Amino acid sequence: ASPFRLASAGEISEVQGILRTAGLLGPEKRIAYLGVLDPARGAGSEAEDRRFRVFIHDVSGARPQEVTVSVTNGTVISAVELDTAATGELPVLEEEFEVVEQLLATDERWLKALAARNLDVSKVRVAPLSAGVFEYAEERGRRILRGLAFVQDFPEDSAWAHPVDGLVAYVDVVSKEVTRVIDTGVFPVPAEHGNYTDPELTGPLRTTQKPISITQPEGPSFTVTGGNHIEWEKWSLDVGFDVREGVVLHNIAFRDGDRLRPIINRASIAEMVVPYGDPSPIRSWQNYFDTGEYLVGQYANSLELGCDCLGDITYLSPVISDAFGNPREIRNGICMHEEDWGILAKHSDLWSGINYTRRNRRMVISFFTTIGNYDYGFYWYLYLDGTIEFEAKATGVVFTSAFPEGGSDNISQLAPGLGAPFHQHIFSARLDMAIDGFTNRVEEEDVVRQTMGPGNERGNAFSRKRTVLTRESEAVREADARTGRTWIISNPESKNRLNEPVGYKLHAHNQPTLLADPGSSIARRAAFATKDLWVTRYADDERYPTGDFVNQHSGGAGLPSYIAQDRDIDGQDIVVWHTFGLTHFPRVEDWPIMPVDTVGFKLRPEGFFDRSPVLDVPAN
Amino acid sequence: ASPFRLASAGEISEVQGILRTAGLLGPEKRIAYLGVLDPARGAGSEAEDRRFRVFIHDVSGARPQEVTVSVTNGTVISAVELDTAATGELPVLEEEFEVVEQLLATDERWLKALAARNLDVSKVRVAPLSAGVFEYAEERGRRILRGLAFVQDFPEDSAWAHPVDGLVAYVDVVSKEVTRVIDTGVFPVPAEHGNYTDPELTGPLRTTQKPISITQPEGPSFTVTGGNHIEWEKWSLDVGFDVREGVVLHNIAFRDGDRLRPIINRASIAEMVVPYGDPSPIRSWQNYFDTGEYLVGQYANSLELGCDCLGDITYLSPVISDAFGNPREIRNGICMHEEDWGILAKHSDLWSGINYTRRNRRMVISFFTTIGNYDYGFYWYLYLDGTIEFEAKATGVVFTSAFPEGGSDNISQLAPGLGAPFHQHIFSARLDMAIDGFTNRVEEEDVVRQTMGPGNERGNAFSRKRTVLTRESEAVREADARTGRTWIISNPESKNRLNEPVGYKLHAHNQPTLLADPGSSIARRAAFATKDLWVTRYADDERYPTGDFVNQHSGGAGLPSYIAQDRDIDGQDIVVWHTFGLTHFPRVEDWPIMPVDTVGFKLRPEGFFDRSPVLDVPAN
Ligand SMILES: O=CCc1ccccc1
Ligand SMILES: O=CCc1ccccc1
Ligand SMILES: [Cu+2]
Ligand SMILES: [Cu+2]
Ligand code: NA
Ligand code: NA
Ligand code: NA
Ligand code: NA
Repeated sequence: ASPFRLASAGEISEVQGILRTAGLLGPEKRIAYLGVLDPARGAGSEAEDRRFRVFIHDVSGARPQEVTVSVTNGTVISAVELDTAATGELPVLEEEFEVVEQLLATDERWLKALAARNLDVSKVRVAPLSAGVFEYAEERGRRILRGLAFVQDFPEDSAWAHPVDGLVAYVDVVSKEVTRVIDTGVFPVPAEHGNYTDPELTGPLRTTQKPISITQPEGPSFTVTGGNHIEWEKWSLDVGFDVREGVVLHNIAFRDGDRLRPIINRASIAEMVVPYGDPSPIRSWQNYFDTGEYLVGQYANSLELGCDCLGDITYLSPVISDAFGNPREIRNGICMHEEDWGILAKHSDLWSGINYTRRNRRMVISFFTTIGNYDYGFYWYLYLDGTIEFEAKATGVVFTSAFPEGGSDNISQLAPGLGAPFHQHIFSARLDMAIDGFTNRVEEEDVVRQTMGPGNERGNAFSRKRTVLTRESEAVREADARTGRTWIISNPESKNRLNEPVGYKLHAHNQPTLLADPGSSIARRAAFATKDLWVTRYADDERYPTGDFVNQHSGGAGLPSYIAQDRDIDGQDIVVWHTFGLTHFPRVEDWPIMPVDTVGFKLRPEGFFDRSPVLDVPAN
Repeated sequence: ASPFRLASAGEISEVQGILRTAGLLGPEKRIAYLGVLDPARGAGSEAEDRRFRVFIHDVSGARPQEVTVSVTNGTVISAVELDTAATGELPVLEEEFEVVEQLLATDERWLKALAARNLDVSKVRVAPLSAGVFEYAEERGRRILRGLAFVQDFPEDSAWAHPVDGLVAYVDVVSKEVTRVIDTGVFPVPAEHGNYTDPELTGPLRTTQKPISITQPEGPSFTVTGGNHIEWEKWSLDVGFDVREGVVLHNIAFRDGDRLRPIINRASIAEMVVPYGDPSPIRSWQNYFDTGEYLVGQYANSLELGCDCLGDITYLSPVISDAFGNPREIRNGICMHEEDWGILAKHSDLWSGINYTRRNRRMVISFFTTIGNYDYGFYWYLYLDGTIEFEAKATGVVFTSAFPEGGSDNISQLAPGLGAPFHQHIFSARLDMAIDGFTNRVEEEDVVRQTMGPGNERGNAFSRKRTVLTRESEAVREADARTGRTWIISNPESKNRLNEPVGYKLHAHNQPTLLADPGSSIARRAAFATKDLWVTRYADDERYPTGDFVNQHSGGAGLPSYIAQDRDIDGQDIVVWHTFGLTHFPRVEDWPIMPVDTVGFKLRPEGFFDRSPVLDVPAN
């Protein structure tokens, strides 16, 4: 009954049937994106309408289409032909991954380049990388992928250990032409293998690790109803799944006594980008938007009990569409479990004699995705005390190159002859806020230092300053760790028992934002990543910080275009967009497979409750 | 046999006997500090000499003494009379906590102040707060505590809910005189109680939390030998305990193949300070150094299985001295256990077909201390991948005041009429480094942005810069989160297989440092807290960033005096001092008992190993 329920296989099968009968899904068509649309604002109408948005690619060169379907009514709502030179190309298709390698294998320029290096073409893997927009006029309106080559010595070999530097090719995957092959010179292919399961490299496995057993004898403390509605320790929320964004959290609310109090209407990681900092022409174009160009949800892993998720695990198995509109289940794609989280509160009082200890715990919702060499875990955490936290875990295999004789200012050495170019991993969290309802505002809070003098005779005082962001044009904000800068989302019409507006405070990690020159192509296409915080007025069609069609878009779409409307955000339905990321100078310890590194953010209540919300937690 | 073993009760009993027979421990003497001295550098002599340092207070007004004893030889090594107006007073004694309240209860000025407020003197608790150094010439060379009052309505009442604002007294605890009583006016005493175990305040306890069972069926993976020597997953270290510093880690090393490689010679939290930012004369003097003035180790809690420490716990029970030289055991004062820590590394490869997942875990060493209203957990973590992390957990009850009519720029409101002054919690970690041996250096590493232009035509390149700190005068450093600033401790004489110096990188949280005006008393006494990182040359007697005698010291002792020697630190035996802290604007959710908040730092290997050190972890 819930309009926020996960898409079913039957819904996707109906979408396929509707598209087919409307003439929109012939043999030359491919579904590049399919997802359920959220209910519109003010859906207190009980009139459920399950609508799906579809991007349709044409492999024969015809114009792609954007289509909205109503599965409830069995109709096509709208269908629009896209001009991709104007509005961007469609996301990369999984079936194009192999096309780049296959097309190059018959190109005489590519073959001549491999022959000079004595590389057997049957052993050469080609990574299908997104193209971006640079100086090549012939690429406008064409669907281009760029290929970098890696040698696999045998079928189980890790190709990443053997980059073929000095070589890149550009491919038009619709006309099936190799447009350019660039060979800047022969680099030795690094020879050491990177096979992290080879006993010769691992040595004998440790026998010292004794088991840790985590069980829940009475079962877990949370309940799941309607497929995807979670209630846990006064929290309630809906867990969604979208093929572009991955796990999406809807309707996050906290039961405070008799009242269900909303906090966040929708939370998602709405974009991520990995820009490379190597000026070599072989890689200086390299920036991949895993979310916007590749769709991270479709590469979600099936998570294994005991290995990926440990304890009393409840799984969700989301259903997505394949390229032909058939439903495909991601078995055990989302893990949900609670975890002990140490001490919650503790005090031993010298005057009352009372000794008091309580333990904390958190609810975990997570999935893992794999796109090429990189693997990412996305973790959402709910804590007993009202804190909400997000954590990204980056692992997998670093992207490699040759390490040049005489060194590099932009590449780390990992092994003899083997390099790893500097890069960043930058995320955008889209938080459709609903602090006690939809009338919200954002304030920027800085520590204020005070000078010794009258009224501060001992020079000890310090204070804080709060600045309300009133219009979109002033709501593009930068971090300032030195002044302890945070941002408070409050509801000016909902007050706590002290007559102060209720609120939540966003705590950032204050990592560097996008390092590229502001005049670069990537600074224009990933403008969201140049600032730590953006606030917009809610609008149905403003979904992604980079716009709807990221692949080969020339720039400026998304957040820079939205905020130019300069809308009122002071006590309105607003959306917070937070940029956060890792800057990665790879270390030897990252090779041949990288130990997890993490980044994230959290929100903590700030006068949202009338006192500690965990006074009713029992003594365990 | 280990010179780093914990002090035994027999050792402390021998110290008492040695002091007594030397005439140093008559009825008027009290031991204010007692601790074992670390072995001197170059102790490859097998000549064990267990020596103890003792601070001896005299309650009759005679000069205190610093005494060094050899328990191995049964002799007094040295005994020096202290001039406390010059070098500072001794730490606060536990038995002085009650003296402040008892002396005020018979002072007519104090009684007149309580009478005007209709407060029964038998219900008034007085917090014994350290005095600092301000404008009062009569306090120089005298042992002063300052008292702030709180009402306890009944013996189990939380007094912190009922501050008596507008009133402060200063007390000479040796001559037993009340030197000043300052009454700036009547504030209503806040009336709501803060009894977090009262069912009227908690409501009915939740019945929704199901148990989480963490067990180790084969026992833990670590071993403890010689009382306090830990070996765990290639790590080895000695766990010390000192009554001032608390848990101290010695000889942290990692077994890399056949080699035991040192990393850190000694790690401790060597000072902590809580400065208050309220300019009211009632509290503008308030800054307590829990470590240096009160000695956090002597107030360590006994930790309860299942509540404080959960899982398969191994306890240490350190022995300390009471004020008369009797040994006193802190039963179950230190918890040690390993914890699952999620995914360690993961990759699913599109070309090799191999799916790989490993789980992480960490070793935890922790203790909890309580000093008045505040409670702190100190956590040291060792991870499989070579990371070392420290985490402080702050909880307990916030220090309170009245909330003034018409508001405050320096105090938060928690309840009707109840305020909580702004403050910071600042820690100093002292890391006696030993990266592959004692020849170390520190480099400061900043991200470098590059301009679009020749050699960077697409404007994507970025790099990094490393600056070696060569002398103490240039080794006082500030954080810069915007440039991703970190610090690398390396050994220039020990190289990895790529011929690069081995190293470890310190990652700070980049929280604000001391906010007080640089001309303030607290900026002079806690100068360490004004900068994020200091590096000194190792010296036996340079133990604390604030000096040996913090209580009522006029300023400048410790780190500012050490670095004026301007010693060579480039490839030498060096010590890193890292300042980190929390800035606390109290929220309603912190009342009546505060949920834990955390701060810390971590060190990660940076080309210390020749490849990932966790390739030999089994598949679980
Ligand atoms: O993560 C997206 C870029 C990519 C895709 C496929 C293989 C290697 C790299
Ligand atoms: O934490 C040291 C300051 C203090 C000591 C005793 C009671 C309250 C406060
Ligand atoms: Cu990376
Ligand atoms: Cu605090
Ligand atoms: Na365009
Ligand atoms: Na909103
Ligand atoms: Na002095
Ligand atoms: Na050292």
